Amino acid sequence: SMEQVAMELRLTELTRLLRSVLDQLQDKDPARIFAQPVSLKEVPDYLDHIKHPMDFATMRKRLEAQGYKNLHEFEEDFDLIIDNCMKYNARDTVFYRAAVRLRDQGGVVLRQARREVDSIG
Repeated sequence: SMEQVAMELRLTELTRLLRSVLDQLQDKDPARIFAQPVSLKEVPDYLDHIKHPMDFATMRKRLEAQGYKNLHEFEEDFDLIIDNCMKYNARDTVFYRAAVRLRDQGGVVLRQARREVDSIG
């Protein structure tokens, strides 16, 4: 149908918006602490601590599979990256501190992307 295509044009443009957002969030992690999943060879107990791991490459695979239906689902995944880190790592660590910074810097980008998605449907 013609409706299914127009929806697909929107999903595709939402995917195009979220990719820009994702690159902007990732530029706020220049140390690349959050680029890749936490290694289970190196942190073998990780899954006993963290039930839903998340990272920027895993967000990218889902993004390019047009697997984010809306901004909320995308934001949930971003928040996981931060929240997982802040639980697993103590306050006085480079890792915990890198998440606090990513969160604070991300907030601005996510504020404007909420307005852009509402604004352009």
